[PDB]
Amino acid sequence: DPDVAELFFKDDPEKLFSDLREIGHGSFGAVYFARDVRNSEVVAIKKMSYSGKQSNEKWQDIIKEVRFLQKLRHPNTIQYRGCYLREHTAWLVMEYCLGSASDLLEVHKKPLQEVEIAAVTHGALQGLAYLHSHNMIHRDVKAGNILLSEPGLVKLGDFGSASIMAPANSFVGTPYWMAPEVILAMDEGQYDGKVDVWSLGITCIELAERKPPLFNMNAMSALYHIAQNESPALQSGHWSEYFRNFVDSCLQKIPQDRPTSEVLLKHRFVLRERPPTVIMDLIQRTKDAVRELDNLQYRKMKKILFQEA
Repeated sequence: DPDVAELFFKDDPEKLFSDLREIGHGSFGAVYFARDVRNSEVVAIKKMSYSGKQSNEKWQDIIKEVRFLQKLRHPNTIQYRGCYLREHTAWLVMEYCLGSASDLLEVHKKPLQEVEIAAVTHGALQGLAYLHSHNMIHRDVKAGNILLSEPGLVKLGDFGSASIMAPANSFVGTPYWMAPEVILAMDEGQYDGKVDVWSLGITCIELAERKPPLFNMNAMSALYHIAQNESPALQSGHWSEYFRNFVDSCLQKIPQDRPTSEVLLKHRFVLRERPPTVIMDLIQRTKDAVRELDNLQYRKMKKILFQEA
């Protein structure tokens, strides 16, 4: 318990939080919307069992993650609110969002508007320039790990694969979005946070085209490809040159040619002016459409309306 001492609140989560509903999961275990009893606020809770069979890898992960989460302070990363412990489950509480930019593309079955890709990209990029300014790497940027919360703010989530020190060398991320240099590092190599720049690139395509390139190949093949092959780009002709240059910039296959996140922050793509309501407007079409969905009880996507139930 030295770390339990150092890192957790001592209250019992089962008395603080109620009306848990699962909203996502993964290797760790599930993520839930919940109501904080003390103030009637909604939260997100990521439960991580360390009972499993082998608690060891599991617990270690938990603590590593808490230590990392304790360190963030920026409006474009998901806010961490502390963690609790009962009966071999650590609970990690966080702010709550409507949903991910993926949920956006699953609900409309349509890539977003270019303006909305810009607002989204722009916010994730602030988030990334922040981590990078602290020598952190996310390592798993994708539409899925990009959350929107009203008023209308874009935030990076899932730091499960994150690294506390650039340059790093380990083999993580999700295959289709991985950068060439993360793949090469299987073999004996290293990478910046420019790897998040690459993944942001794929994320742009994914926001523009609903799927990243290579989505239609198994992962090992996609890996051999991303690496050994030439680098993709947006496929339509119809997107501004601004957007198009952004992506080709993020997608420099050679790191020294890839601009840092700090640099992209000033790119014309992300600076061209836009309505201030974009995100909050996006969000609104997004609930309208989920409500205009048939048999709302048999909806994957009903997640988006939880706060109202």
